[PDB]
Amino acid sequence: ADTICIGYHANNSTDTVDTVLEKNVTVTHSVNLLEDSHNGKLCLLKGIAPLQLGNCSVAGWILGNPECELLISKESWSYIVETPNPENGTCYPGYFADYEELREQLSSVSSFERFEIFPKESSWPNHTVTGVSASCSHNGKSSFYRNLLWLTGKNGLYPNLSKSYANNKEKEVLVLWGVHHPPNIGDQRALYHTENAYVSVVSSHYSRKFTPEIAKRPKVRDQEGRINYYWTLLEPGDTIIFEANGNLIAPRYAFALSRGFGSGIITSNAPMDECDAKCQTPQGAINSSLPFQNVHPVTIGECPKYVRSAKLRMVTGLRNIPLFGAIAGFIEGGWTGMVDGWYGYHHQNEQGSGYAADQKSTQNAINGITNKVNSVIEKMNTQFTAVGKEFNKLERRMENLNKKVDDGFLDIWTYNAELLVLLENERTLDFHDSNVKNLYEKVKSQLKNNAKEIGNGCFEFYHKCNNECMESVKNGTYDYPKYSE
Amino acid sequence: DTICIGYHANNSTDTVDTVLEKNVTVTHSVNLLEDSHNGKLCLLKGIAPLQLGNCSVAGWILGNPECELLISKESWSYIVETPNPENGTCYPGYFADYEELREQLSSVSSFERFEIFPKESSWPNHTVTGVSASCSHNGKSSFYRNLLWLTGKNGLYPNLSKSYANNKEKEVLVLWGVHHPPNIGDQRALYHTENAYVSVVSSHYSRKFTPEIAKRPKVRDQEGRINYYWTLLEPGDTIIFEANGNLIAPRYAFALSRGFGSGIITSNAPMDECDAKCQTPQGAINSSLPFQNVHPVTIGECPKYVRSAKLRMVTGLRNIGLFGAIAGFIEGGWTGMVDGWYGYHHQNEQGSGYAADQKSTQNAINGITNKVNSVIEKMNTQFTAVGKEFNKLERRMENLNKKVDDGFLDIWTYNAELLVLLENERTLDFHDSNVKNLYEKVKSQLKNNAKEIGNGCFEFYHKCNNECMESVKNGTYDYPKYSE
Amino acid sequence: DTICIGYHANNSTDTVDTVLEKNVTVTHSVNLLEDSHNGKLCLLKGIAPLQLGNCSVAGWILGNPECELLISKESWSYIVETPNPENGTCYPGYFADYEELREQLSSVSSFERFEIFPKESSWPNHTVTGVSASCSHNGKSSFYRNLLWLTGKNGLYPNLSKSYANNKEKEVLVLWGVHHPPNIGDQRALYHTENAYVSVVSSHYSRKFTPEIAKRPKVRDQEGRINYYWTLLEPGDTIIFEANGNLIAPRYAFALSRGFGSGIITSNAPMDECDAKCQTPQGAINSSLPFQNVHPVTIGECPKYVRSAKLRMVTGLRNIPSLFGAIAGFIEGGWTGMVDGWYGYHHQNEQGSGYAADQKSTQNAINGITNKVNSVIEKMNTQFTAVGKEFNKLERRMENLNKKVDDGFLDIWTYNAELLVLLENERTLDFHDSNVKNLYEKVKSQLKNNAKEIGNGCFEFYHKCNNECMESVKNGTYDYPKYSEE
Ligand SMILES: *[C@@H]1O[C@H](CO)[C@@H](O[C@@H]2O[C@H](CO)[C@@H](O[C@@H]3O[C@H](CO)[C@@H](O)[C@H](O)[C@@H]3O)[C@H](O)[C@H]2NC(C)=O)[C@H](O)[C@H]1NC(C)=O
Ligand SMILES: *[C@@H]1O[C@H](CO)[C@@H](O[C@@H]2O[C@H](CO)[C@@H](O[C@@H]3O[C@H](CO)[C@@H](O)[C@H](O)[C@@H]3O)[C@H](O)[C@H]2NC(C)=O)[C@H](O)[C@H]1NC(C)=O
Ligand SMILES: *[C@@H]1O[C@H](CO)[C@@H](O[C@@H]2O[C@H](CO)[C@@H](O[C@@H]3O[C@H](CO)[C@@H](O)[C@H](O)[C@@H]3O)[C@H](O)[C@H]2NC(C)=O)[C@H](O)[C@H]1NC(C)=O
Ligand SMILES: *[C@@H]1O[C@H](CO)[C@@H](O[C@@H]2O[C@H](CO)[C@@H](O)[C@H](O)[C@H]2NC(C)=O)[C@H](O)[C@H]1NC(C)=O
Ligand SMILES: *[C@@H]1O[C@H](CO)[C@@H](O[C@@H]2O[C@H](CO)[C@@H](O)[C@H](O)[C@H]2NC(C)=O)[C@H](O)[C@H]1NC(C)=O
Ligand SMILES: *[C@@H]1O[C@H](CO)[C@@H](O)[C@H](O)[C@H]1NC(C)=O
Ligand SMILES: *[C@@H]1O[C@H](CO)[C@@H](O)[C@H](O)[C@H]1NC(C)=O
Ligand SMILES: *[C@@H]1O[C@H](CO)[C@@H](O)[C@H](O)[C@H]1NC(C)=O
Ligand SMILES: *[C@@H]1O[C@H](CO)[C@@H](O)[C@H](O)[C@H]1NC(C)=O
Ligand SMILES: *[C@@H]1O[C@H](CO)[C@@H](O)[C@H](O)[C@H]1NC(C)=O
Ligand SMILES: *[C@@H]1O[C@H](CO)[C@@H](O)[C@H](O)[C@H]1NC(C)=O
Ligand SMILES: *[C@@H]1O[C@H](CO)[C@@H](O)[C@H](O)[C@H]1NC(C)=O
Ligand SMILES: *[C@@H]1O[C@H](CO)[C@@H](O)[C@H](O)[C@H]1NC(C)=O
Ligand SMILES: *[C@@H]1O[C@H](CO)[C@@H](O)[C@H](O)[C@H]1NC(C)=O
Ligand SMILES: *[C@@H]1O[C@H](CO)[C@@H](O)[C@H](O)[C@H]1NC(C)=O
Repeated sequence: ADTICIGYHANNSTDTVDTVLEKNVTVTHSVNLLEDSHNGKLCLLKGIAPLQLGNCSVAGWILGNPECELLISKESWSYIVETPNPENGTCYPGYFADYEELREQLSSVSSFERFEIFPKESSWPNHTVTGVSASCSHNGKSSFYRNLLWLTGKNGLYPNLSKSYANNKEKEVLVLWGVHHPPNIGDQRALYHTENAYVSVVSSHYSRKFTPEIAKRPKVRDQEGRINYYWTLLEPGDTIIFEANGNLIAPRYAFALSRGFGSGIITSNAPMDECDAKCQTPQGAINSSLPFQNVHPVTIGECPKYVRSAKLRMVTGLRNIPLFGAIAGFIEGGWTGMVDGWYGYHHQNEQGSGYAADQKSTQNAINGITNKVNSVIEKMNTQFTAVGKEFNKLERRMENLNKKVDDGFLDIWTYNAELLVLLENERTLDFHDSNVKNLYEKVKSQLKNNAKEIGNGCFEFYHKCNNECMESVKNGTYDYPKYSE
Repeated sequence: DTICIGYHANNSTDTVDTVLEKNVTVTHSVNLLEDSHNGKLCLLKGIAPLQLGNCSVAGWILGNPECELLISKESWSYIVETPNPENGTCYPGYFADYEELREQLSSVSSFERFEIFPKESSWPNHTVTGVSASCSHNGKSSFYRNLLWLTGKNGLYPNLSKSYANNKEKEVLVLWGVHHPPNIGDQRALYHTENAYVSVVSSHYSRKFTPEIAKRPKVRDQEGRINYYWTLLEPGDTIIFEANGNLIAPRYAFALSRGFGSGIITSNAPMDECDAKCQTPQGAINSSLPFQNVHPVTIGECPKYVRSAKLRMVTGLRNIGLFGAIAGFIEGGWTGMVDGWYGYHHQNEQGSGYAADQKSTQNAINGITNKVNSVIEKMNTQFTAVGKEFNKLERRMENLNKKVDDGFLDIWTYNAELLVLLENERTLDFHDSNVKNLYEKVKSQLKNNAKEIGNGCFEFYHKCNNECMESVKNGTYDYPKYSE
Repeated sequence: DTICIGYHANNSTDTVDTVLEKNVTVTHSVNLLEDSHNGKLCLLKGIAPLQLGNCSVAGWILGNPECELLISKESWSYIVETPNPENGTCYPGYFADYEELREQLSSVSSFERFEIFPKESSWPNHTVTGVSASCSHNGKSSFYRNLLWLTGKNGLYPNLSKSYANNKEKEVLVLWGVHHPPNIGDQRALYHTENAYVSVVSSHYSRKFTPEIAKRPKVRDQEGRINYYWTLLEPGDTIIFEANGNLIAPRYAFALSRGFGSGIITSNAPMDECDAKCQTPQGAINSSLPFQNVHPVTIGECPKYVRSAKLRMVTGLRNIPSLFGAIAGFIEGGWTGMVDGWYGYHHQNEQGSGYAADQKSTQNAINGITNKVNSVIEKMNTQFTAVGKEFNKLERRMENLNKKVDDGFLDIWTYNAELLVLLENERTLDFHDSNVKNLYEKVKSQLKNNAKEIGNGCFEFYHKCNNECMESVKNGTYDYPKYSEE
C-alpha cells in the first residue's frame, strides 16, 4: 500500500505576475525589473559634485552677477543644478547670443579657472574704467558685472582701444564681452563722445563688427538701453583682438575650461546631498541597476531606459496556485511542505506528503531561470546620455523633433519590455511544468509495472518499498529485478 | 463502441505565416493592419480643420487679396493646404522664419484678428493709400489686408514712433515688412530720405533693418522686394516700431490661443464631417488596429506606421509538430464539429455525434483573446506630430528627421513581423498542446477498459452508452462500474 | 532484436548562447554578425566615389591651386576625404554654411564646371591680376582657379554690375568672396573706396556685404580675410552681382544635379576598384547579414550596426559526443556516425550495422529552421543610409541630438537582437527535443507490447525482426498481430 507522489511547492504567495494568456497570476517567487523609487536628493555623479547655482542662472554665474557671490569658488563638476525659476542673471537687460549653446558647453567642464584676461588698471589707462547701474544692484547699492567692465569716456574723449590677448593657458578660454545700446543719442554722445561708434571682435576663427543701435525701448528692470552679451572660445595658441571707439563692455575675467562631453543641466529645487550616485534625475537619484525605470525621462548618467509601465515583474518560480501536462493537469496541487526545493517526491511507508525535494531538477531549473533573468537585466549596457535639450522660441521645430525622438524611444522601450515580461513569464511557467512532467516520466520509467498509476501524480507500489527503497527510487538507483520476483 | 478525440475544421481560406512554415491555412485569424482610408479630409478630434485652398500660410496671415474667403476662419483643429498653393507672397520677398511661423501657427486652438493699428488714426501724416499690381484683386491693383504700405505725404516722411501694448491676455502675432526698392529714385520719391532705417523692438525682440537698394531680377513683374518679419508679443509686453521710411506697417495682428502638437497636411482630398480620430494626407485611419500602412506622416490618433503588407495573427487552429497531436495521431479536422475547437465523437446507442468539450475550448479562447488583446492594447497611440518642413539651408536637418522616421520605421516594421511570426507558431503549438493533454486525460480514465486504436480513437471493451460517454467527458468515468 | 532511436552528433566546436544555458555546443550554426572589412573603398551603386586626396571640400570647389587634380570629375556616389585637409581655404576666411554645402554636394549625378564669367571678357575696366602667397602654386603666388581677384585699374575702381542667367537648366552653384583688408591704406590702394558694398541678388537670394577693416591675427601669414559665400541659382533664375570694391568675383560655376542623399567618408584607406553596396570608413562589409559591428558610420544599404561581438543562431542539435525528456533524457548522447540526417534508428538482428536516418523528420526540421533563419535575416530591409552628419562649433546641441538618435538606436538593436538570438536558439533546441521524442512515441505505439522498452531510447523486439520488418517499422508500418508470438 506504499505510495510515492511527485509534486511541486507552494508558499504564502501574495505576489502576482502577468502573462500572455492570463492576468493576475500568483507565483511562488518573482523578480521586479522596474525601479519606482528615488532618494529625493541630488547625489554626486561618479564622484564629481554638481555645480549648484541656487538663485542664479548660468548666464549670471558666468557673467558675474553681483548677487551671485555665493558660488564664485567652483573648480570641477559633472552637471549643473538650477532652481526652477532663477531670479538673478542678466541684471542689465539685454540678449545673450547663443545662450543655450553656451549652457551645453558649460554643462561638462573640468578645471574651470577664472582669470583676469584684461587687468582693470593696466589694460584701460585712458578710459573711465568704473561703470555701474541700478539694475545690477549689490547690497542695496548700484553695481555691475564682476567679469565685465563698463568702459566709458574719460576727459571728454574715447580713445580707440585695441586690446589683444593670447591664449597662454594651453586650454580653451571662454571670453565674454558686451555691446551697449543707449536709448538716446545724447547718452551715446556723453558716454562715448562719438555718434558713429564701432566694436570689432576678431580672432583666427571669429570675426564680428558690432554696430551700436540707438532707439527708444521698453523699460526692463528700469532701463531702456540694452547691453547685448557675446561669447567665444579662444583655442590654444590663438589671439583675440578687441578694437573699439565706444559701446564696448570690455572683458575682465575669462575662463580656462577643460574639454567636456555629453553632460546636461538639471533644473530642480530638490536638496543637494553628500551621497554619490551613478544616475541622477531632477527629483532624486537611483542606485539600482534594474533595466527599466518609471521616474523621469530626463536622466543624467548611465540610467535605465525610461518606460511608461507601472509593473514589470518576471516569474522566477512555479505558480503558487495549486499548463503542459503536470501542473493544472494530472497534478493540480501544491505541496506547501516542499520547503527544500521546487520539485520533490512523497513518502507513505513511514513519512508523509511533502517531505523530500529532487535537488537535481530543482537546481537545473534554478540555473536556467537565473540565466534568463540575468540575461534580461544585463543585455542593456551603459548609456551616460544626458537626455533633454533646451531650445529657444525660434527653435520650436527643434523642440518638436527632440520630443519625437524621446517619445519614440519611450514607446518602443515600454512596448518591448512589457511584451518580454509577458512572453517570458508564460515560457517560464511552461518550463517548470515540463520539468515536473519529465520528473514524473522518469519516476514512471524507473518503476515500470511494479507500481500502479493512481492518476493524481502518485504511484502505488506492488511491493513493500521501505524508506531505503524510496531513497533508491529518488536517487535513480531503483532495482526493478529486486522486486520483480 | 469507440470514442474519437478531434479538433475543429471549417471552410476558412484565411492565410497566416509562422516562423517554421509560410502560407498556413487556419480556422480563424485576426487582422492587425489597417489599409483602408475614406479618402476624405475628415474632422480631427473635436474641431474642424482649416483649408487654405489656393493660398498658403503666408498669404493667409499677411492678407493676400485673393484669400478674402479665409478671413472669417477663427478656429481650427489642424491646417490643410493644396499641394502647390499659388496665392501668398504676392509681392516678392523673404519671409523670415516662415517654417518656424508655420510650426507656431499649427498648434493654435483659436485666434482673434484685430486691428493693431487703425488705418486712419495711427498714421495721420503718412499716406496710407498704397497698392501694387503684383497683388491684383478683381482687376484693380491692391495690397495686403493685414499690412499697410507707408509712403510720404506732401514730400515729407516724418519719423514714425508707433507702439502697441498687449492687453488681450494672450500672445499676439504681429507681422510687418521692410521695403527694399530697386533704385534710389524710388527711395527718394516714395520716402524722400535716401538713407532710411527701421527698428522693431520689444522686451524680447530687437532688430534694425537697413533698406538695400540694388537691381534685382523681376519676380511677379517687380524688381523691388519686401522682406516680411513676425514676432509673438507675450502678454504684458509692448512693441515699438520706429522708422524714417521703408516700413510696411502692421494693420491687423492676431491674438493666438495656442494648442499643442498640431501639424499641417498638404492634401487635396475633399473635407467631410467624420470627426475621425486620425488623419493622413490620403484620408483617415481607424485607430482600433495597432499598425497601419496608409501614409507615413499622420496627425491625431493614428496607429504606428509599418512597412509591411500583411500582419495576420492566428486566433484558432490549423484548418485541415510539437506535442505530436495535430498532424500526428489525429490528422483530420472535423468540419461538422462547429460547436467548439476540441471534442469527441459519439457511438453505441447514439448513432453519431460531434460533441465539443467546452472546458478546454473556453480556456483556449480566453488565453488567445488575452494574447491578441495584449498585443493590440499594449500599443498606445498618444498623438502624432510626424513631418517637418525645412528650407534649402536646413538640408542637414531634413536628413536628420529622415534618419529619425525611417529609423523608427525600420524597428516597428521588423519587430512586429517577428511578433506576428513568433507568436503564431506558439499559438499553433498551444492548440496541439491542449488537445494532446485532452487525449491523455481520456487515456488516463479508460486504463485497460479500452484499446488504443492509434488515430486518436479508443475502442471500448465494455458497452459505453450515452450516459457512459458523458461520464467519460466530465472526467467522472466510473472504472469499477464498467470493469467487467 | 533491438531498434534504437537517436540524434546526430559530430566534432564541430561551434558554441552558442541560450536563455537558460551558456556555451552550448551545437552541431551546426549560422553567424548573423559581420565583423570583416576588406579595407578597400569600394565604389557604391556602381559609381566611383570622389576622393579629394589631400584637399578639403572647400579647396576643391573654390579651386585651390594645389587641388588641380580634382578638376576633371563627372559623377560620384559619395565623397572621400583624407583625415588631413591640408589644402583648402588657402586665403584665410570664413566659409558660409560650409556643412550644408558638403551635405548638398555629397551626391551629384552630373557635375560640370563652366566659366560663368570669362576672365578676359567680363571685366575690361578692372585689373584681374590678383595673386597672393597664401594660395601660391609651383613656387609662385597664385589664386583660386574658380575665383578671381578684382582690383582697381588706372587708379580707379569703377562700379561693377554683372548678371548671369541659368541657361544650363540645372542647379548652378555659384561661389563668390568678399575681401576684408587689414588696413585702410590697403583698401584705398586696391579698391580706391573707403566705403564699399557688394550686393548679390537673385529671385530667392539677396544679401549685402560690407567690408570690415580691422587688425586681425595672422593665420596664413596674412592679416586680411576673404569671406566665402555661395548660392544655388535655380533653373530659369538670374543672379546679379553689383559691387564697387572688395569683391572676389566668380570665374567658374558648377552645374549640379543632386541625387540620392549621401554623406562624406573620412578614410585614408586605399581606393580599390571593387564594387559594393555598403561602405564603412575602414572598408566594406557583407550586407547580406542583418547585423554588423565594423563601424557605426556607414554609407549605403548597410546592416544595422550593433554593439554585439557574437550573434550566432543554432541550426542543429546539441553536440553530445560518445525539455520534452529528449536529448538530455532517454538518449544521453547522440551517435557520432550517423551523418545522413539529424534523427535516425539503429539496425540490429539481421543487420547489426546500425545505419539509419529518418529522412522525413530530418527534412521537416531542416525546412523549419531554415525558414526561421531566412525570416530573421530577410525581414530586416534597410534602404540607403547616410548617418554621417557634420555640425559646426555653434551646433554642438544639434550634434548631441544626432548622437542621442544614434546611440539610442544602437541601444535598441543591440538589446533586441541578442535577446532574440537567445530566445529562438533555445526554442530551436526545444524544437529538436520535440521531433526525436515524438519519433520515439511513434515507434512505441507502432510496436505496442511486441518490444520491451529498455529505457535508453530503445525497443528490444520480443520476436525476431529481420531487416525488412525493421525497414517497415521505419516506414511506419508494423503488423502487430503478425509478430505477437514468435
Ligand atoms: C536677484 O533676484 C532678486 C529676487 O528676484 C531680485 O530682487 C527683486 O528686485 C526687483 C528690482 O530689480 C524687485 O522689483 C521691485 O518690485 C517692487 C514691487 O512694489 C517695485 O515697487 C519696484 O519698483 C521693483 O520693480 C523685486 O521685488 C525683487 N524681488 C525680491 C524677491 O527681492 C534682485 O533684484 C536680483 N538681483 C540682480 C542683480 O539681478
Ligand atoms: C566552452 O566549452 C568549451 C568546451 O566544450 C571550452 O573549450 C575548452 O576549454 C578548456 C579550458 O581549459 C581548454 O583547455 C582544455 O581543458 C581540458 C579539460 O576540459 C583539458 O583536458 C585540455 O588538456 C585543455 O587544457 C580546451 O582546450 C578548450 N577546447 C576543448 C575542445 O576542450 C571553452 O573554454 C568554454 N568556454 C567558456 C566561455 O566557458
Ligand atoms: C597644400 O598642401 C601642402 C601640403 O600640406 C602645403 O605645403 C606646405 O608644406 C610644408 C612643408 O613642405 C608644410 O610645413 C610648413 O612649412 C612652412 C614653410 O613652407 C613653415 O613655415 C611651417 O612652419 C610648416 O613647417 C606646410 O604646413 C604646408 N602648407 C599647408 C598650408 O599645409 C601647401 O602649402 C598647400 N597649398 C595650399 C594652397 O593650401
Ligand atoms: C492665385 O492663384 C491663382 C491660381 O491658383 C492665380 O490664377 C488666377 O486664378 C483666378 C481664379 O482663382 C483667376 O480669376 C485669375 O484670372 C488667375 N490669374 C492668373 C494670372 O492666372 C492667381 O494669379 C493667383 N493670385 C495671386 C495674387 O497670387
Ligand atoms: C554574409 O551574409 C550571409 C547572409 O546570409 C551569410 O550567410 C551566407 O550566405 C551565403 C550566400 O547565400 C552562403 O553561400 C553561405 O553559406 C552563408 N553562410 C552562413 C553561415 O549562413 C554569410 O555567412 C556572410 N558572410 C560572412 C559572414 O563572411
Ligand atoms: C506564511 O503564513 C504562516 C501562517 O501560519 C506563517 O507561519 C509563515 O511564517 C508565513 N510565511 C511567510 C514566508 O510569510
Ligand atoms: C489582483 O491581484 C492583486 C494583487 O495586488 C489583488 O490585490 C487583487 O485583489 C487581484 N484581483 C483579482 C480580480 O484577482
Ligand atoms: C578712431 O575710430 C574712429 C572711427 O572709425 C576714426 O574716425 C578715428 O580716426 C580713429 N582714431 C584713431 C586714433 O585710430
Ligand atoms: C498559398 O498557396 C496557395 C496554393 O498555390 C495559393 O492559392 C495561395 O494564394 C497562397 N497564399 C499565400 C498567402 O501565399
Ligand atoms: C484656384 O485657382 C483656380 C485656377 O485659377 C480657380 O479655378 C479656382 O477657383 C481657385 N480656387 C480658390 C479656392 O481660390
Ligand atoms: C529721423 O531719424 C533720422 C535718423 O537718421 C534723423 O536724422 C532725423 O533728424 C529724424 N527726424 C527728425 C524730424 O528729427
Ligand atoms: C505724424 O503723426 C504721427 C502719429 O503719432 C507722429 O508719430 C509724428 O510725429 C507726426 N509727424 C509730425 C508731428 O511731424
Ligand atoms: C569534423 O566534422 C567535419 C564534417 O563532417 C569533418 O570535415 C572533419 O574532418 C571532422 N573533424 C574531425 C577531427 O573529426
Ligand atoms: C599628403 O600629404 C602627406 C604629407 O606627409 C604626403 O605624405 C602625401 O603623399 C600627400 N598626398 C597627396 C595625395 O598629395
Ligand atoms: C556706384 O555706386 C555708388 C553706390 O551705389 C553710387 O553712389 C555711384 O553713383 C555709382 N557710380 C556709377 C558710375 O555707377
